[PDB]
Amino acid sequence: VAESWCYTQIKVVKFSYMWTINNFSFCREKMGEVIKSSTFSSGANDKLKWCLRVNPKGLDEESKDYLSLYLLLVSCPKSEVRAKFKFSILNAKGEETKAMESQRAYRFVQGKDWGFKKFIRRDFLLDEANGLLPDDKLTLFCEVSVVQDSVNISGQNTMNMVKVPECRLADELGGLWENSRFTDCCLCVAGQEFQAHKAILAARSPVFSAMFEHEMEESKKNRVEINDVEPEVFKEMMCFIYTGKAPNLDKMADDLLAAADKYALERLKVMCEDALCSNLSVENAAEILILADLHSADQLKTQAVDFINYHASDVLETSGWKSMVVSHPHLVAEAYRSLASAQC
Amino acid sequence: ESWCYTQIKVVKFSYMWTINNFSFCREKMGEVIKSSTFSSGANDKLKWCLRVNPKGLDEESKDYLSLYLLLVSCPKSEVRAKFKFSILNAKGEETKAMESQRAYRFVQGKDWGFKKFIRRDFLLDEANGLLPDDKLTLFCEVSVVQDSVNISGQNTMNMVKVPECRLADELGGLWENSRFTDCCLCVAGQEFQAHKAILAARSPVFSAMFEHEMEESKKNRVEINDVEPEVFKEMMCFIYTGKAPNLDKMADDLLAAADKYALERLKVMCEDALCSNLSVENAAEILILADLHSADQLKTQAVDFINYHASDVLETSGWKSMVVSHPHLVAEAYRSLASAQCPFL
Repeated sequence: VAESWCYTQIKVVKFSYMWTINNFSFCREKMGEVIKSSTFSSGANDKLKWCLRVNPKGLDEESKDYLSLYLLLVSCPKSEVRAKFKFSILNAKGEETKAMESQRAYRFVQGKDWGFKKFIRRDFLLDEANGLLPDDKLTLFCEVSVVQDSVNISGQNTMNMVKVPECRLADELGGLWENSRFTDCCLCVAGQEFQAHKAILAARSPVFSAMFEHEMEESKKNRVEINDVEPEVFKEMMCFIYTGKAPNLDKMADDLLAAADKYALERLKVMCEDALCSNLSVENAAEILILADLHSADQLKTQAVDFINYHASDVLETSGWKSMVVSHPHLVAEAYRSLASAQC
Repeated sequence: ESWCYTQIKVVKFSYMWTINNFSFCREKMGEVIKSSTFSSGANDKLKWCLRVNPKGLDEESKDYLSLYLLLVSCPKSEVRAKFKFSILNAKGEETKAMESQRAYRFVQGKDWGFKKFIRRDFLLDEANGLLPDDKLTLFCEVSVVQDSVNISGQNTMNMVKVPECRLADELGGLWENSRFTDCCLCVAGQEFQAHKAILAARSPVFSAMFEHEMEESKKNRVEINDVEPEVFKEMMCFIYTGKAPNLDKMADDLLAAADKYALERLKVMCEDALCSNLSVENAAEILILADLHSADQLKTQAVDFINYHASDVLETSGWKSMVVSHPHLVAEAYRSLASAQCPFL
């Protein structure tokens, strides 16, 4: 259509960081006394490593009541990266109030430091009315807008007279679930029949595959007793194994998490954790944490521990956390180790 | 997300010095009184002291009292420290004592402070409340900050992340491991192993012969001649891995195999690969191949190409060969040209 298909797209690598300057009022390192920061990367590969360079009274004798803020790029692969940086003035509630942004995009190379002379006023920082030093602690927010800005597309704008169906590996196999043909044997669980065959589970489930050849299929292929789960969970297990997807996730995650942990289905376990991660709440933390511990869903243990760290003020007095305390010592011990050693 | 932390360790401690009979403490003329050392805060690491000159060591100190602080011991030559002193608020006095407006480096065996504080008679004046029981009580605050270590924090935590999909992963592993060798197919000498359900699902034509209750005998002596073993290996690779990297130079045989097995997607991708294969010299060959394989899309593309390049396509002898061999193609082409070109004589 219209011959060309000009669709030049701008790639924006946006990512933010917040600062925590401890009792900056009497830190008092002036006139070139170097101060650095913790280096950070965008996360998508480790290419940019930055470090802060700030003089409370900016270098040279002209910025007496003013700060010289500078971002220094320690090193990056030679690509002539162009990026934009912005900051602001912070308040008690951790929200930017006075925000100043770079007028243009600066060309970044290794050893090149970019910044604004006279970034912010010293007395305004020290102005008690502005409230920029809550409990004498100064903080700052930095939002990056690194742009690669390198994409070339030529052609094709094909008319595409015919439509090509995608690969039908899933629906062809999954659609055989309800129809239930070519099933060599039967399968009943919890006294309920879900008719299915074993070879496909062998191909699609290593646990059964190893456990298949070990002296069951010779005799007990017709009937295998599975009682860890319920039929409503086993049907979703079978649908996920066949198709690879389980849209019915949230309402029955934890039981299916146990089902996955039985067979070590890693994708299934992590999608259970996804379903549970968004369900984190003050009254739900304890049961989620013991659930993660019991099935060794390590990540969900980590997020639940961090949620307990950030909501110890109220989760402690919930009945759930008292149940966790009285029932399990080691869980409280681990939460304590993670909240004292790591935070503190 | 940084939580940059950037902790600065600052140690504040105090040492309350009180003297009896302060009126008599001007005893050793302009010289100095040596106090008792002390340590506190960080596990008594540092020893500190201070001394007072009630009468001036030098001429300038004769005017005002000089309480000039001394360092006893320190592990490092550089010790950035703040010093502030005042009275211990017997009556109301939290003022009248100066402050150190700048942080000075403290080094082993060295002393630092100031000397111009208050007149001696004014100090001894009880009207200022500076002789409680002929005693002077001091409120010194020493704040020593160690240059920052302790930067970092990171805060690199975005959701929970997901490992890659295992749908295609399990296909490749079972093929390479050569496990569950449930059948052996001998075709063109070469031996090929595979499973039943996957072959039945992907190829309905394979399932059709095996759906008639005779599979145990058919698998052992499966008759496969129409498709060469290399194309069979390519078909297995496409089914399991999901890719056909070498499809460009073997599209035609793979296309015929897809036609035989009714693999619609395989036929479509073979046609797409062959779509970017037309040239001025073999256009007739691609056209007749598409017509033989009932490739409607490729046939229409070849017809459009011929309509575009008739100024040169008809020059080649392939057109005459097609005319002589298959006249009905010429008949329908003439019908299409006449029907399309309604105007003109």
